[PDB]
Formats: sequence, structure tokens, C-alpha cells
Amino acid sequence: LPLDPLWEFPRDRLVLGKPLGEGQVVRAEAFGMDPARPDQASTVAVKMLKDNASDKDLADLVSEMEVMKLIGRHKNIINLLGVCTQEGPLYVILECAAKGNLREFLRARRPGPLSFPVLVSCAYQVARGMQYLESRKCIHRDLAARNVLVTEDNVMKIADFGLARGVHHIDYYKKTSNGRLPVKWMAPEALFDEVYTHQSDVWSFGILLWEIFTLGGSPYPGIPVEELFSLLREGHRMDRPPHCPPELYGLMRECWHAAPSQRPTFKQLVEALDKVLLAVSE
Repeated sequence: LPLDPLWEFPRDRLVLGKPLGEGQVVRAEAFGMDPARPDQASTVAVKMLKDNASDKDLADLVSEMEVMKLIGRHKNIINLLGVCTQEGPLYVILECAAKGNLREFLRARRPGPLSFPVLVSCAYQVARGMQYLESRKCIHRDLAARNVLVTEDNVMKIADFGLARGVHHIDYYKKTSNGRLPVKWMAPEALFDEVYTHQSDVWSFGILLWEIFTLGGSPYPGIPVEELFSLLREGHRMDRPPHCPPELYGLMRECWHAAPSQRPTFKQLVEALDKVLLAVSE
């Protein structure tokens, strides 16, 4: 691994703490991330290879690191802070979102702590982050509330947008250990035709909107993958959730248009959601 002085950070300025999830991501304290405050601590997330990882695992982490370098900075994504590539294991140092992922954030606050304008703000922020990623020609391919993280200040940050994804060997029946069926976030053109565009991410955003306004509900409730296939071929769409205004369910159904070109763009979604925010009563 060649030395990139612009991004390299001394590994001895890291103190590794508790795993956030399993390569694997660990919470850590970094000293002097701000060069002007060399002895000041900050809390970061460190991604690293699992034990006994393959060379493909290494290639994948390197790939993500390089994507992160090129993506640039935005308020509503998880940003690259630094890397450790020399004389030791590969570390990719990322921003740490104190309150965890948006799905769990929502489920833990069911009534209540969550008001309509703050829910719309969550959606608006995700749309802003996705607008940015699109402008950098980044397709996420698994946009979901589980891959949006929440800061101490309730800022939404899109995560895992730079993952090396094996789109040509997706296990559609795959259920995660938390019980998630990721196929339920895939646009039909991606699932059926293996076509991904920014408009397939817009479909996924529609599903994410439904997650937000169900306070972390699981999509297509009670429907297993075999049935989801046939339902999608028949044009099935989720029902309007309880306590969800027609403006928001309207946006969901637009995000789920059969024709990718007839879905809103992220720019249009940002504008639509801004309008709902400005209509909030004072």
C-alpha cells in the first residue's frame, strides 16, 4: 500500500475500544485528528479486516477506502477522517454516529419523542446526502434505514455507500442475523434485470420513507421472498401506513413508479421535502 500523506494518520494516536459490529468496525479514541489540537481526543469509528480474512477481503476494504477518498465531504454522509496503511493492519477511520442506525433509533422511540417535523427532517437529510452522492456518481445499491446513522445532534449520515458489492451474486433469499431481507429494498429493474441507476436508489429511498413513517417497521409485512417476487411482477405496492399524511405516501408511491424515469430525482425529493418542512406550524 503506497503512502498517501494527505490521508495517513499515526496508528499510535488511536486507542481501540468496543466493536460496533462485525470486516469489522470498532469504536476508538483518536488524539490529534485536528492537527491544531494534537492532544485532544475525539471519538471515531475504525474499520478493519476480520481475523483470518482472505485477500479478496483485503481488496474489498482497499476499494472502499479509495472510494471514500474520492467522494469528498458532506454533512449527511459518513465521512473519511483518515487511514492507517503503513507498518501495521489496514485501518479506515470514519466518523462515528453516536446514536446508532436510523432503524433502531426509530424503533426505540415509539410512543412520544418523535414528532412529524423531525421525521420529515430525517427524510430531508437523507435525500440531501443522496443528492450529494449522486452528484459524485455514486450509486448506493442498499439504501435503507439500517444504513443511515444518527449523530448526537440527530443529523442523518448515509453509511456504507462505498462498499464493494457483489451485484452478480446476490442471495435474494438472504436473511440477516437481525432478520432483515435486503431484497425488499431493491428496485424491480435491479432485482429482475440487474440494472442499477440513481433511480434504483430512489426506489430504495421510497422504502426508507415508509420505514421512517412506520417508526422502523419492516417492509412488506408478512411476505416471504418467494411471494414478494410474484407480487412485484403483479405491481404490488405497500399500503399507506397509519398516521402518515397523503403528501408523504404520495412521495412513496412516486418513488415506486414502475418506470425509473418517472420516479422523482433526489433533487426533486429534496425540494418536495423542504416544502413540507417550511409548512410546519409555528
